[PDB]
Amino acid sequence: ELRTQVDQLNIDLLELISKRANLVQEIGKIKGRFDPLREREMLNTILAANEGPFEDSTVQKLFKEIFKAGLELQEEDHSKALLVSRKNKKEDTIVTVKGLPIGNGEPVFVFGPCSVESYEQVAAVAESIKAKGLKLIRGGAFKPRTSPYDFQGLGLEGLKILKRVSDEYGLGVISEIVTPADIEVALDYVDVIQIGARNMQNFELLKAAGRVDKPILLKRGLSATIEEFIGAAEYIMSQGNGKIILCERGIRTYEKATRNTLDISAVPILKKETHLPVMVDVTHSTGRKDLLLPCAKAALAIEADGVMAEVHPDPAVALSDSAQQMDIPEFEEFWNAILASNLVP
Amino acid sequence: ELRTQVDQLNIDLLELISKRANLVQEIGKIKGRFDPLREREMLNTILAANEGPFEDSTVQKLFKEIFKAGLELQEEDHSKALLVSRKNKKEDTIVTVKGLPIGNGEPVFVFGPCSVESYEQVAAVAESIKAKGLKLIRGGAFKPRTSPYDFQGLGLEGLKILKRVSDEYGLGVISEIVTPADIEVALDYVDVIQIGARNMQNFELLKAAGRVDKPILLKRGLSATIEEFIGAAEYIMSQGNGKIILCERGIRTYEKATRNTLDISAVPILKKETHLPVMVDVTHSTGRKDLLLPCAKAALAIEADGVMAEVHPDPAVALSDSAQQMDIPEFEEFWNAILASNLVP
Amino acid sequence: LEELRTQVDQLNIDLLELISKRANLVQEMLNTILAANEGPFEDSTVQKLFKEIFKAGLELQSKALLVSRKNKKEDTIVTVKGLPIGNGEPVFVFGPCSVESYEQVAAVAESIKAKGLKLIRGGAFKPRTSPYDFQGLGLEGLKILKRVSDEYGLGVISEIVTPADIEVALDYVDVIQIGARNMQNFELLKAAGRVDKPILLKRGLSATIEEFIGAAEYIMSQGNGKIILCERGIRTYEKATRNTLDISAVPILKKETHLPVMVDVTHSTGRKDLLLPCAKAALAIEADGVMAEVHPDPAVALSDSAQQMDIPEFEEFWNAILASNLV
Amino acid sequence: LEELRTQVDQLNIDLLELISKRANLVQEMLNTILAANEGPFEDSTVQKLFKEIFKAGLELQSKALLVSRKNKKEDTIVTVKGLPIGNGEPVFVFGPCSVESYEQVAAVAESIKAKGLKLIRGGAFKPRTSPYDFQGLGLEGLKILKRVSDEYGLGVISEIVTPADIEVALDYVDVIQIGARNMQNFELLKAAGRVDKPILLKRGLSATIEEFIGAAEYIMSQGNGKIILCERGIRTYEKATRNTLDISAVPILKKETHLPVMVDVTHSTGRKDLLLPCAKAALAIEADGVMAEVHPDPAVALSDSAQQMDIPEFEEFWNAILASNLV
Ligand SMILES: [Mn+2]
Ligand SMILES: [Mn+2]
Ligand SMILES: [Mn+2]
Ligand SMILES: [Mn+2]
Repeated sequence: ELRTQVDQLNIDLLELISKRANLVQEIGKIKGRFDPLREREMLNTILAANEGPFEDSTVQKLFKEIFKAGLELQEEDHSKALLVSRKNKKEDTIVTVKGLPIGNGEPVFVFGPCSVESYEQVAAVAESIKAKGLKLIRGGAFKPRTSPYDFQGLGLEGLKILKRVSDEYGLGVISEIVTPADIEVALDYVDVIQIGARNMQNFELLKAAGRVDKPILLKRGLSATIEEFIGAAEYIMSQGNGKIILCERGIRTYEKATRNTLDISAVPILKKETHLPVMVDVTHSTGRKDLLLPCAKAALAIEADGVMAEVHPDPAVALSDSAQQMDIPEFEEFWNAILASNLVP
Repeated sequence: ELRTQVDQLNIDLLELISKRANLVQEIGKIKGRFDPLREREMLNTILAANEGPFEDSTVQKLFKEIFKAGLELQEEDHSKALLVSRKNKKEDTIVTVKGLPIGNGEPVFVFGPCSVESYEQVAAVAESIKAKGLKLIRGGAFKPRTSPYDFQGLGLEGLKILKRVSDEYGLGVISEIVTPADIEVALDYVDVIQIGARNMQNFELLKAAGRVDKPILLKRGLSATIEEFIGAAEYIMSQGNGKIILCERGIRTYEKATRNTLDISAVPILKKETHLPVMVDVTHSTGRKDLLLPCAKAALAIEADGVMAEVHPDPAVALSDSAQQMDIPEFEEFWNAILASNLVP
Repeated sequence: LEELRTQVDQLNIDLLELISKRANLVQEMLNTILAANEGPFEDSTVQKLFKEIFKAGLELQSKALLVSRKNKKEDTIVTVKGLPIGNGEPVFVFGPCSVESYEQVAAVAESIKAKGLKLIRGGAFKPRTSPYDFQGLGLEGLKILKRVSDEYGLGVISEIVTPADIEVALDYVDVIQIGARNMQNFELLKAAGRVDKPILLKRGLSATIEEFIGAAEYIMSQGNGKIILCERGIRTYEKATRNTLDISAVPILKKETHLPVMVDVTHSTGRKDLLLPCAKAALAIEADGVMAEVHPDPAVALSDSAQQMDIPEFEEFWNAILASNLV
Repeated sequence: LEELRTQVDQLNIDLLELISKRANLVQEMLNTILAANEGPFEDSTVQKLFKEIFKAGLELQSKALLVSRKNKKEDTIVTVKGLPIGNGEPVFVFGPCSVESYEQVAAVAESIKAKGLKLIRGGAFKPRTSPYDFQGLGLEGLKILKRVSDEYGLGVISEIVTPADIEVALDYVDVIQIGARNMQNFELLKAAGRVDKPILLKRGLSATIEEFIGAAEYIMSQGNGKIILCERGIRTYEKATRNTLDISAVPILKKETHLPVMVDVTHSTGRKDLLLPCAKAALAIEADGVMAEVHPDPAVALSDSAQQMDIPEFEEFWNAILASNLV
């Protein structure tokens, strides 16, 4: 009887909360952000006025939540509908690379050596890729290594090699860039800039990639949560570049039977939450040659936008992932199985 | 020149190591095991005779390895070729349940409620399963719960309900048994005894299941390694029962977007290492209704021997997994998608 | 600006008064609120704000777990062989991983008694990853432990692995241990909860704090409140150690529950070289006890051969504890 | 039995003599050995045994990492603002999570100086999960920190997030911090290795010990050996804490490397109620220092609002450290 009226005190709060929120954004316009001093000044006034029944600490918590809500109204704050989210843009993003519309429903395959070692080595792989009618190649010029004494990659010379081979065999180049200063130079040699797992939270590198007009392949961090992975993509897109391809490549767990644990569920999670295409790297996730094909099949069936695997003409002598890379005859058998699976329309 | 002869000291060691190994097994026959006292007595004699160049600690380590190797020669020790391994038996194990040869290459599907709540509730699910031409049903009479105050299951009465419904609708029953004393009673009510994730290393329960003639569905532990999972299956098979179906159901990781992380790579790993069929539980791994179908598709494409998912006539009122279980119309849509996928031959 | 700011400040006061008045009165409903939402916030934000407002109401306005301090504020003290575990003075539990023979266990017992210590741990039933590794002597092992207990005056802690063995164990042990792999063997927990005997409950390989507390509740809900919790490391990606000792579990559990908390330094780290440092950390963080393994001839042990301290190593370890002034 | 046993015993001696003689001589090859295998062991076992025999040979028969004790046995001491970090006396580093203003940082500095402490930590560049959360004041923040350092006489520790900023930072900080998320930002590590300035390297979110050591090696391989390692918790399934403080990392790193090792108790646990207990554990396990956050008004802080101690809380925390006798 009396608690029917407490129902209208709710309509009064909504009106009050909404009106206040509008005024605060007006103050933002008249001026031009975080202001802890103003927040404390507001809290002092509110708490001084508290006559109960709530204790000061409870009142402070409630108002903080109200203030926090206001931040999302800011033009530049997309916390409530991330630019990379379907909440922001419902339609799938198509990232076109060498005429291939990545994300359009037809899966793409990216093969290539772990590390660029020589012109002849990359050419041998490009020849086998072209022979299958494929159009992309991946190759590491800059290699993130656990130890500084392991092969770091050929650097710029590796990118030059990749460009030479690609220009001749008609392939698009995907290669990793490891520091902000190298992004500008990379534009003349690659078709897609890869940001590696270990750099997924190298924020200045993400921002740098967000300021150029070039597709970015962002690999999930070794132990990144889906939220963090989406957040990293937002760093790129918030600078202007929306041409982002996400890549699942396994996460770190207690399991020793595999190098990492392929998190296949990330594909449908990311395709639901974001509008960005999602690929799966079957080589670096499992770290096992005998699992490349089964994992590739799982990836395609779960509707990944693409699959990446490593191929090297003589894996025995490779400067990285010697036991994981497929040789040319193995690559032929792998591809014949993919062709026979009917998983690619 | 002189190190060509050190090559023949190798042939002498093999002969000596082999002859010794044979004598020790003869001692085992003449007698009838672990004997730390004899090991120390042997080590005292060996170390007393050490004139170098190795230090006593190094000599002790080498002989321990030699002694350790001898253990595998014991008849009852299968450490080097586990009974569940392909090294022991190359051919796939087929586990026949209600006329279905699980493991023969044709995937099977197991649907049913998380918990058995009443005759009518289970019957409603059995009716939808039978309508699709399916032949198995799963239902929890004993429910392992984090809190003792959550619904523990109906117990024996739940098994009686399952039997009644199954006998009428022609379905085979899969249900979890949680303690050794309950295995004997279960034989009259179930077609497959399930050992849950939390009991994967309840060894006395495994041994008890190994002493009866009834198919066992062994779920992988929350954080079990593949080695531990295979070891658990060996506890069952070492007692005589080789009718074991392995079930991947996700592993515990830092990720919060899912309840557990489905480890899809476990399927091809287990199918390579062992001769046992392997199923995937898509409900308990992801803990998310929107991921059941994608995960089921991945499971089938990676050649799992079966898929398990939960169905409840009114999930809102369910006593467990209320948000994860599919209702009857959802189950129809799920099944129609499976039928349309061509992933089941 | 001053103008708009003073209006915002007045609106702030209006909200306080409006919120508190409503609270006084209140002292399903979101459906009608959202219907009146006309911006600038989206429905989800509006809803999140009112839920915080309703939650506040439960400030000054019986389902506590039995093992929680909410249920019982005072510390639980479990007295074993005369030692009041949980009273503020840490206890030390040493002993071999596996019971292998009477002579072996007696050698460790002698060394324990020599230090004025009163407890011994020894495994008669050993859970093993592989069925082909030593499984324990079983009942014979319990009988050995009871003989040693009668002879050396030490209280025995030993693992029980199945519900039926709980009743059998009562005649042989002073504390029943439930191993990490059985932390969610719920029928075993209920069996342990039905007897009048202290239980040492080890955290599961990957058990959360909530799950560990829940497991203890299974035991106490059957009637047995003499429960000692044991942190023994958690499973992680790190390979330098067997498990990752989670030292933070001690103060967390001491705050949330009234149960004593011990730390097993051998099974957590799996490294002899880390036993002393981890024992010092456990004592400093106020654990109620430390457990470590000691064997007269570790090289030939049937379990944890590289992790167990021999008798001379045990003497050095103990002398270091006495010199640390951490007790 | 006696008969067969004495033969086995003689065969044992024959192996010792045969093995040692071969070793004396030795002082690809498995291919020929297996060819002669005729049982009872399978080839895999035979091969595993000879590999152990060949390995032994490398007993009494230059590629050590620069950061390893194998390279340099003596402890590295890093002196900052007159304090010799790593000399056996633990140091304490307090300060706010983010630099928000001069007045804010100065308030904490005053409290630090009042205790006779000499270091302060403050983030001018803040790595954040979301690009919409406060990113730090940047260069302005470094300038504030240097002003406070000149005024209160404290050495400044602050995070640098990109290679270009390493050189800029030299004029403002006494120690450059490399954050957990950048532990494998290899170009940043190399940049830090090319300057003459102490570096505080935080363990990555899920970095292994090996990886952490490797990261330190990137720095030292460029010439800079003034590296302080910082354990700050590792990512696990546990939700009761932000991260799992891995206390075992301290003695492991102190044994493997010659570099000092600190523990950040705020970022590991993410819980104000665990700061003191974890600091006591870190001191007892012999960490070279402890780091914790202090803010004059945590409720309004732009990062870690619930984790930072206010000034009165900092006083209680410090008084407890002084009363513990753990220093
Ligand atoms: Mn690679
Ligand atoms: Mn369920
Ligand atoms: Mn042990
Ligand atoms: Mn902080």
